[PDB]
Amino acid sequence: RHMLVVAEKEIAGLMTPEAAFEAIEAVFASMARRKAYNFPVVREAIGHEDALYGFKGGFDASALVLGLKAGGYWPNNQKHNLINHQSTVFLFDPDTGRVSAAVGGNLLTALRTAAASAVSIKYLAPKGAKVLGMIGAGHQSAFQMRAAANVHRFEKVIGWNPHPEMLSRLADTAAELGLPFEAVELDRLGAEADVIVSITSSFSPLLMNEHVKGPTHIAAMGTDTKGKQELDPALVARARIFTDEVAQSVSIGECQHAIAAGLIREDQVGELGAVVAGDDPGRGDAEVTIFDGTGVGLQDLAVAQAVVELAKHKGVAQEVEI
Amino acid sequence: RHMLVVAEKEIAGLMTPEAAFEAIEAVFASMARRKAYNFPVVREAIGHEDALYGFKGGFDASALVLGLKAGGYWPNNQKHNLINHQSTVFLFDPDTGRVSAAVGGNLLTALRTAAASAVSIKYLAPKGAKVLGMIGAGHQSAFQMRAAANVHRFEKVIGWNPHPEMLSRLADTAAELGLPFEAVELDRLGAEADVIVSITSSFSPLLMNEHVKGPTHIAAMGTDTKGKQELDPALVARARIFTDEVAQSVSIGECQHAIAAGLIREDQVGELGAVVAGDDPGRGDAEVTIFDGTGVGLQDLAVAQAVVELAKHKGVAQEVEI
Ligand SMILES: NC(=O)c1ccc[n+]([C@@H]2O[C@H](COP(=O)([O-])OP(=O)(O)OC[C@H]3O[C@@H](n4cnc5c(N)ncnc54)[C@H](O)[C@@H]3O)[C@@H](O)[C@H]2O)c1
Ligand SMILES: NC(=O)c1ccc[n+]([C@@H]2O[C@H](COP(=O)([O-])OP(=O)(O)OC[C@H]3O[C@@H](n4cnc5c(N)ncnc54)[C@H](O)[C@@H]3O)[C@@H](O)[C@H]2O)c1
Ligand SMILES: [Tb+3]
Ligand SMILES: [Tb+3]
Repeated sequence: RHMLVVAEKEIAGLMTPEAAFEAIEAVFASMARRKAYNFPVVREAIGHEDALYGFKGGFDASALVLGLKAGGYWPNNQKHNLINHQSTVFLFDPDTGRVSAAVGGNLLTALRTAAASAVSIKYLAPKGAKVLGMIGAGHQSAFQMRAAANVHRFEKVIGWNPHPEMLSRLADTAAELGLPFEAVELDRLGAEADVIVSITSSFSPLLMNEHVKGPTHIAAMGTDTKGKQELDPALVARARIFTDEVAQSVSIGECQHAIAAGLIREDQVGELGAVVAGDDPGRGDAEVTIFDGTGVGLQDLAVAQAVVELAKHKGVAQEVEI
Repeated sequence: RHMLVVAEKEIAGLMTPEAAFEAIEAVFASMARRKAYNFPVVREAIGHEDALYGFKGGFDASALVLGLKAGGYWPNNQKHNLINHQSTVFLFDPDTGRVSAAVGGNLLTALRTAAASAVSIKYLAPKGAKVLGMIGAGHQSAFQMRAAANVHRFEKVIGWNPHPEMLSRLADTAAELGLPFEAVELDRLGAEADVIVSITSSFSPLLMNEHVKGPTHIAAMGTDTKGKQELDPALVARARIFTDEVAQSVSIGECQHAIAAGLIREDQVGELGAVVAGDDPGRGDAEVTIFDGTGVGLQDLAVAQAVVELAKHKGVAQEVEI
C-alpha cells in the first residue's frame, strides 16, 4: 500500500483556474446541502520563532474527501530563504482511515482563495458587469484577477493600492489577460467598478460607504483574522451578504465589525453555497452584494484532491510506501 | 529540501520497549516542567463508516519536535481486512514550518501507550511488586505486558478478561517473558496483584472498590472516551490519582465518573510527569495509586521523532520531495 505525494513545484504546471473553480464551486454546494463540514480549527502560537501553527480539517461526504491542512506562518523565515507561509495538505481514505496523499498547500491556498471569489462573481455579479475593481496589489492579487477574468468577461480593470509602489503588479496582470488597466483612486473605484475584489492586510475601513455607487458586487477576501478590516461598516450594512462559514464571518470575517455594533443581523448572513445549490435567490433585487470570504479547510481539501488526480494522470504523483 | 517517510513495516525493526520508554519518560518530564504541551484535541464523528477522526497536535520546545497524529477508529475496517485503529504522525520543522517526516502510527500508538503505563509503574508501583495483574486481553494487552516486564521484574502474571477466550494472548506473551500465568477472577486479582494494568474498551465498572486490597498501583489505560468506564468510582475516590493531561482525565479519562459524582475535584488529580521531574514525591504512604492514561499527542510525537532518527541511521527513511 502506497500513498501519493505531489511536490510543491508541480502545482503550477497541473492546476488551472478552471480546475480550481470546479473544485471550489462544488465544495460550496456540498456545504450548503450539509454534505460537508469543517472541523474546529486549531490555531496555536507555539512560542518559538514567533510561529503560528495549526490545523484546518474537514470532511466532504459528497466527494469523499477527508483530511486537513497543517502549517501556518513563520515570520522569521527570511533567514532560511523561505516564504513566511508554510502549509501542507494531508488526505485520508474515508473508507479505511489510511493516509492517501500529501500535497504542499502554499500555492493551493492562493488558488482556492482566488477560486472562491470567482464563484461569488459567477453567482452575484451585476448583469453585464463592465469594469473589475481591484483593491490591493499584493501577491494574491495576481491570482484574484486571473480567476476573475476566467469566469467573467470584463472590459476594463481599475485598481487602487494602499501602497502605491506595487501598483505595477496589477497592470502586468491586466496586460497579461488582454485587458486595459488604469490606476484610479478609491473614490472613483467604487463608482465605476461593477465587481470589486479587495485582498489587503488592512486594519481600517478602506472602501467607504459613499464610494460605492450603483449595482456592485464586492468580494471581501482580505479580512480573515480578528482585528482586520477593509470595508466601512456602513457599507456592509446596506448590502446583501453571503459567506463560506457564517460562524467565521461574524467572528474573524469582514462582518465581525457590523455584527458587533448591531448594524447587521447574524441570521441575514447568507451562504454563497446556497446560491450555487439553487436554494438561495442570490443577488435578487439588492443593489450591493458582499461575499465575505474567510477561508475554510474544505476549500483546501477540494483543490488538493483535484491536484492528486491531475498529478497521477500526468505522471508526477510520487508513489511512497507507508 | 525534502520530506522523510517511514513506512509502517519498518517500525518493528526500529523501535524497542526501552527506546519507547526513554522517549515517553522524557516527555512526561517536559510536560511537568512546562517545556512542552499538547494542542486542543480535535475528535469528530464524521458520519461515514461510523468513523472517529481527529488530530492530536503538540510542541516540545525542549526537543524541538512539532507536529500531530491524524486518524482514528474505523469500526467496520474488518471488511477491508484492516485493523480498526488507523493513525499517522506528521512531523514539522519548528524553525521553518515545513513538513519534515511522515511515520506510520499504528504500532507507534501501542508502543507509547505501553511506555506510558511502564513509566507510571517505575515511579508509582509498590516497593517490591511481585505480581502483575492484567485486566484485558485485547491487541494492546501484549504490548502492556512486555513494557511492564521490561521496567520492573515480576514473578507472576495473573489475568482477567470479559471474554475469557482471549486470555491465551496473555499466557502466550507471559511465556515469551519467562513468567508464569494464571487466569483469575477480579476478586483475586485485586487482592493479589501489586501492579494492575487495565486496557479494556468497557462502559461498566469492572474492578470494584472492595476488590483492591493492600498496596496496589492501577494503570488505567482503557478509558479514553466520554462514556467509557473501567473502575469503580469509589475505588478512584480513595486513590492518589495521577494522569498525563488533567483536562482530559476529568472529561474523557477514568476520572470522568468520580468527577461527575462529586467524589473528587480536578485539583485532586495529579500529574505523573511531576513525579518524573522530581517535583512530586509520588506514592508516599498511599495504599492505592492510579495513573489515568488517556493518551496525548506528545507521546506520539516523541516516539515518532526517535523512529525517524533510527530510520536515517538504518537507511530505511524514504526521502521524498515536497
Ligand atoms: N480569505 C482567505 O481565504 C484568504 C487566503 C489567503 C490570504 N488572505 C488574506 O489576504 C490578505 C492579503 O494577502 P497577501 O498575502 O496578498 O498579503 P500581501 O501583504 O502580499 O499584500 C498586502 C496588502 O495589504 C496592504 N496593506 C499592508 N499593510 C496595510 C495597512 N496597515 N493598512 C492597509 N492596507 C495595508 C498592502 O498595501 C497590500 O495591498 C491577508 O490579509 C491574508 O490574510 C485571505
Ligand atoms: N489510553 C491510551 O493511551 C490508549 C491508547 C490506545 C488505545 N486505548 C484504549 O485501549 C482500549 C483497548 O485497546 P484494544 O485496541 O486493545 O481494544 P481491543 O478491542 O483489542 O480489546 C478490547 C478488550 O476490551 C474488552 N471489551 C470489549 N467489549 C467490552 C464490553 N462491552 N464490556 C467490557 N469489556 C469489553 C475485551 O476484553 C476486549 O479484549 C480501547 O478502549 C482503546 O481506546 C488507550
Ligand atoms: Tb452504522
Ligand atoms: Tb472462538
